[PDB]
Amino acid sequence: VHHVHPLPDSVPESEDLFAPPPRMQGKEGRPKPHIGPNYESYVKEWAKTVGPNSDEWWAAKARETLDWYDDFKTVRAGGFEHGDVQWFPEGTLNAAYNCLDRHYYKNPKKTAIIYEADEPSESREVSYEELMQETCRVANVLKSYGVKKGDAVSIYLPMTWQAAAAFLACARIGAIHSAVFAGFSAESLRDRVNDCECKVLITTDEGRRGGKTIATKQIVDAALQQCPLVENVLVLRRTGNKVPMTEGRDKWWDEECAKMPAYCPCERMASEDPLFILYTSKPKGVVHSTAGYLLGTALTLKYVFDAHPDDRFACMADIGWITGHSYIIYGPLANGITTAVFESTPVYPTPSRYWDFVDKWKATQLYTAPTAIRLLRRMGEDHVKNHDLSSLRVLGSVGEPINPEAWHWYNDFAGKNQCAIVDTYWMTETGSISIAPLPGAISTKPGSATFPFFGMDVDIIDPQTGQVLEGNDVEGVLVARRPWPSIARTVYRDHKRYLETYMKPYPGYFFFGDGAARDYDGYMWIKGRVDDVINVSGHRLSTAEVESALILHKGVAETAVVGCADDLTGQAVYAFVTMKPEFDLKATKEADLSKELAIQVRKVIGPFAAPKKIYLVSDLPKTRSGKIMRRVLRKIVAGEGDQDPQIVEEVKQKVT
Ligand SMILES: CC(=O)OP(=O)(O)OC[C@H]1O[C@@H](n2cnc3c(N)ncnc32)[C@H](O)[C@@H]1O
Repeated sequence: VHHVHPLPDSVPESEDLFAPPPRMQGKEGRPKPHIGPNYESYVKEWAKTVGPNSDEWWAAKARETLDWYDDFKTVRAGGFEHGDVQWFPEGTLNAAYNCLDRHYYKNPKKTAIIYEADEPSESREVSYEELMQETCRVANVLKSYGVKKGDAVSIYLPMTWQAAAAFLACARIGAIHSAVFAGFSAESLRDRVNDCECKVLITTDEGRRGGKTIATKQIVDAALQQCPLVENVLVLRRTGNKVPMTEGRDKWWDEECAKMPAYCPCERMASEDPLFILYTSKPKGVVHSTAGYLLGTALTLKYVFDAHPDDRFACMADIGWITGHSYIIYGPLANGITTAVFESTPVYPTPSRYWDFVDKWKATQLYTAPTAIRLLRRMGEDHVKNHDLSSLRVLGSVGEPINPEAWHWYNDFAGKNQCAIVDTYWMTETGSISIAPLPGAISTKPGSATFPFFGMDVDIIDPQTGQVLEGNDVEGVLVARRPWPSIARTVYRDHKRYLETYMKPYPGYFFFGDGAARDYDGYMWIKGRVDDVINVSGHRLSTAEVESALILHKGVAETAVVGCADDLTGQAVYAFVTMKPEFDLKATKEADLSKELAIQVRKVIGPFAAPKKIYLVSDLPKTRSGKIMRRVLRKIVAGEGDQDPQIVEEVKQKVT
């Protein structure tokens, strides 16, 4: 009789525990896991990484994992209270040296980047030699513009391989890159370009994604009319179609680079020099420093994905997201392996694209978001069932709770029940993965992140008392007790917002902003955003709970639940429901559908959790990174409609 339940699943709990499969046991010729074979092997190593004697392990990992120009003396200092976190502060290094040069010197012809172009036939392999040469040319171009160590440089590039060169060119010279999702509006770009006070911007003439053109240079020209500090724009000729160019201000990437040497020295950076600003969707400029962030991405890539030297790591996200920062560029390249830069969408030209890609390149790990998974689940198993896919050993999911229904579709079809599924919980502000199974050690539960990564010591606080809940079978809000190497160091020029958002809600701790539970086995369950909890008559419902109930119903593709004021219950659950496209809405009475959905939620969660209203909609408002914008739904249901962008107009109409 447990207080904490797993996310609703149609599989009974007793048949729902997944030991590392043979591909993660060193069988069938696969590499032996770095950590394994059981929970105890994870604990035995994890315990070295937290607490009063963890400096020894961190100093050793720091020294074994990165090439340093100057050694460090102190392992860590500072803390949450004033936001003065420090790691390896006396050391010096360069992120570009660690992600390129050192691997170029060992095996220059090894592939750094699998460039999977929007059109499959234009894909190709980019070696470490080629990536480094292009990075050095661009660095030299930036130096020629007068960019100095510590200057900010904005990046508005789509998912072409040169995006990594632009990141690493900034890192190479100590410039602070600020990457913005290609396709963000001129207004969103202007706000982020203005906030970081950059003088140089790197972009493309046009982007291509899913057979559509992103008019990047045209968007840039609109933003720059309200960005008085930008003096130089470097324009990558991605499509070659005619775009406006401003004399003096704008230069073609290829023509600037052709004038420059193909080597450029590395600036020697202090461990705590800023490496980048990454605005989250007022715009919050999240700042990461250099050594701790790089170390955290290198270690998490290695251990969470059990990366080995010949691996071909395929993270399918966008470099505008922290996920692309940490697990397309920095993490994999720091480890010297091969990494995918995926330019297209999961369904272009067909929903078989991910799997055609895996079998073409023999990818050994695939990493994507629940939104993509549920998208492909909606599209039917014909596009996946007849692929090989046996080069994969680890399938990861990042960005939101993964409903057990989607977890199982991932495990059965993408993994053919032979891959480990790593559900990776973290945030832009954590730098690298915070809670995840180690795939060779941890028996997984559908929808659970399982146990904290090395250096992470997390706790559950009761938000109603402000006090920590000791033990297992407890739920509340997730906090961390101690800094870890890759935590964000500030919000750019707004340190007060940093302290107030993360350090002040529960003094002594870092506050993630997510509801969480630790079950009787000690497994962590991230249940959704705290802001998204719905309090019905005292019962605190999480989004992941109710949404996982609704998706147990045949035909349901995706849902989102938001609360709203109710005189009788305090708050009422309103559900927005997306059905598969072939589901006959005329042959099933809408009222009949919502009655069955209500009964379904009442069975697996309780009599109080049924939605007061259900809205059938064709899609849900989502961000570029695939987050469902529940805050948008909540505000429309609250009648505060004034406070795929076309999807908002549809919701506002169905609710009225
Ligand atoms: C990496 C990233 O997503 O960065 P970011 O864009 O900053 O979002 C952070 C928010 O995403 C949610 N989130 C991300 N991964 C999750 C997971 N595996 N399980 C449950 N929730 C997850 C949480 O709510 C986070 O607080």
